[PDB]
Amino acid sequence: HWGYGKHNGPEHWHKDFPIAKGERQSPVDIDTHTAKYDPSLKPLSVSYDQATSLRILNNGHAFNVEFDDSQDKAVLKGGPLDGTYRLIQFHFHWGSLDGQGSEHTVDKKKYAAELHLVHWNTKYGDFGKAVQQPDGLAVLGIFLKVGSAKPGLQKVVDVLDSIKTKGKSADFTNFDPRGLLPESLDYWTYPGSLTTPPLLECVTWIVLKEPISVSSEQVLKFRKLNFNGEGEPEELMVDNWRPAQPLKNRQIKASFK
Ligand SMILES: NS(=O)(=O)c1ccc(-c2cnc(C(=O)N3CCOCC3)o2)s1
Ligand SMILES: [Zn+2]
Repeated sequence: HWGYGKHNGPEHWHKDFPIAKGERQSPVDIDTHTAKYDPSLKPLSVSYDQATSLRILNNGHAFNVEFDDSQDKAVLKGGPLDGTYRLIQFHFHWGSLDGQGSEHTVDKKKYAAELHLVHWNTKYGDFGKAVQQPDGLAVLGIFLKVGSAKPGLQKVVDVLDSIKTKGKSADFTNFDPRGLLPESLDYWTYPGSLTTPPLLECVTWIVLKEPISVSSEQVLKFRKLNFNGEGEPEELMVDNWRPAQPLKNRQIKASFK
């Protein structure tokens, strides 16, 4: 019953999920002047060359491109992380308009969308166990702005017709997530949470400073998705983002001077 409407949206989540008001909630505003460069942060290691995508799913909140995470095939390492985190899925959050849509903000600036590459700590055996741990997940966040098209996003865009409504899925093999990365891997990092219910406080957030550009046509196709199931009243899947939450007792660290 939670969602993003006037009656079930982020302001309501705390009633079913009291951790919504917790001590390490995401997303947050990234105050670029207050984030501290941390020279002890390792370079980030993104190893996606062996990635195996399987499926794309409209889950009624966003769409997930899911990966085979039954072996170490696509991993995130280094940066603030100890150990090996395996890619399980990626998805996006986006707006009804180019001026909003991202979950994280940068000096209060909202981007048109935000990509989340979700990884789980292999020390915990599977995703389900990992989300119960303070260091269970690493989500790589990448901002999208509207400008030139992102060629590597287009295979995703073109399959969206086939998963228009909640619960629809489609085969989605041989998609290469390296096509969605910016040039630079400079990042901010802080400890936080899933940004949707159950809002578990299990994520090390790694948010890239460099946005990717997508075209107006690409983002328009995101906005044609539906929150509803087939044969239900059409509600466009837009504004599926949670706003910035209080930073509280946390420091955001920068990987770069
Ligand atoms: N916006 S976010 O913070 O990146 C995020 C919010 C919720 C996520 C979630 C929950 N379950 C999964 C998942 O991929 N699985 C694993 C178990 O639940 C169903 C499928 O992802 S990922
Ligand atoms: Zn997300």
